[PDB]
Amino acid sequence: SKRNKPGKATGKGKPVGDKWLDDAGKDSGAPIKSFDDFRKAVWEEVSKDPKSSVSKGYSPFTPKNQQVGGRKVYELHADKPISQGGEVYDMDNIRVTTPKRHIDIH
DNA sequence: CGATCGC
DNA sequence: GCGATCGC
Ligand SMILES: [Zn+2]
Ligand SMILES: [Zn+2]
Repeated sequence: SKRNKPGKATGKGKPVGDKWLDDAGKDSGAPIKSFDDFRKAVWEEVSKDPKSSVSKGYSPFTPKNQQVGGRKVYELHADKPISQGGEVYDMDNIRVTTPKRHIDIH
């Protein structure tokens, strides 16, 4: 299982602004030791880049209507799936999504 | 030995 | 380790 076995970061990401999560629950989605540690380290720098969630590392909750049942936070979708070639840590491949947006696509 | 996302 | 949704 790739998502567990370790790797290193690649890809610059893309430039956005203060209203950057609105594009998570839209279409493709918003750009940006284990993926278990990389996700934290993503949202830990979301706190330090100018709330209580991100600061401890967790994913922030979404709007009520972009939630599906017990799925309620932002999700890092891999555009090109890992089983079919996709690089886990391709900062360029990861799309910030919401439970409903993510669900449709798949 | 489900895939794919979260804690 | 564990939890969630979808599954033609
Ligand atoms: Zn996905
Ligand atoms: Zn199962």
